[PDB]
Amino acid sequence: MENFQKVEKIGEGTYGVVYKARNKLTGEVVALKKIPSTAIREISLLKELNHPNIVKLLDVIHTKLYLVFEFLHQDLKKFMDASALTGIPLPLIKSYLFQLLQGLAFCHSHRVLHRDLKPQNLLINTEGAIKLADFGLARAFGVPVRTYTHEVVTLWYRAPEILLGCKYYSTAVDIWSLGCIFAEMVTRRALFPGDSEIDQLFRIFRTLGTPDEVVWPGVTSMPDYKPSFPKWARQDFSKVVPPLDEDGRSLLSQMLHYDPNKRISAKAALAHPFFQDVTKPVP
Ligand SMILES: Cc1nnc2nc3ccc([N+](=O)[O-])cc3c(-c3ccccc3Cl)nc1-2
Repeated sequence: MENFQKVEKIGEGTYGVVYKARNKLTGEVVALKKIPSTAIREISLLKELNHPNIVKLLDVIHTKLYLVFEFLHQDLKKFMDASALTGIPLPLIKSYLFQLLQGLAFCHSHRVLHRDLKPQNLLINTEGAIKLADFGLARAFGVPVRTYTHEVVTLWYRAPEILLGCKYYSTAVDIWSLGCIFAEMVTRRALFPGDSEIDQLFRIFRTLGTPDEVVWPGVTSMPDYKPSFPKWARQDFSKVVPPLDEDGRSLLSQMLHYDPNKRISAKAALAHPFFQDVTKPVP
């Protein structure tokens, strides 16, 4: 840590504070996150899983646990807010989704889940790239109810199988989260802004329909499923994400499939016709 000069605090992660910092030797500017050997082993393995749309883990220092990350200047949440009045142009939305799916496809091919995808851990630069931060840390530390600052961890992007009590969920949970984020960029409003687990579930239910054995085999048997769940009817995506075109609505509906086994994969999504005219605009 004596190798680093903290430049400024740039935020608070789930697990610890994040600083902008400079390497005193190399002058390299990095992001420094300050936070059990099983966790150390898991994180170490993540150091080799490099991809251009994954925020690079440069180093792990343990003496307290410090993670040294590639630095980017802005997060997507701030950009979405800054864009709220005009909306992010479709071509940039399309480019960001395309890149995020490439990041998911890579990590998932290695059987690593993110588990807590949200706008606040997607980072962007002036060159039009977008990258996922905190990938893999959920398996290392778990996903708390509150952050280290007691802030409520958002439920808005949490897949329904997690909410319904499944212990062994899949890479599909990340596709769900990304679909929620996709819808949010398009409409400029959170798709399912739940303020508790049950409110989160019911918001999902009110839009996509209360799931049954027809749409989701095995659902009524899950740990936290209750037969007393109100039965809401499914709404049209035309009503959910106007004015997204039918290619976009088709892809989104597949990313939000209830059955995790049927939910579209990152690799399959990259081949969806929605990305036929994908380009790489700069923000
Ligand atoms: C890793 C990593 N590398 N560069 C980073 N740059 C940032 C620039 C702006 C903002 N911000 O909030 O304005 C946050 C970050 C974060 C970050 C901080 C707290 C919680 C989560 C995240 Cl992702 N992390 C970065």
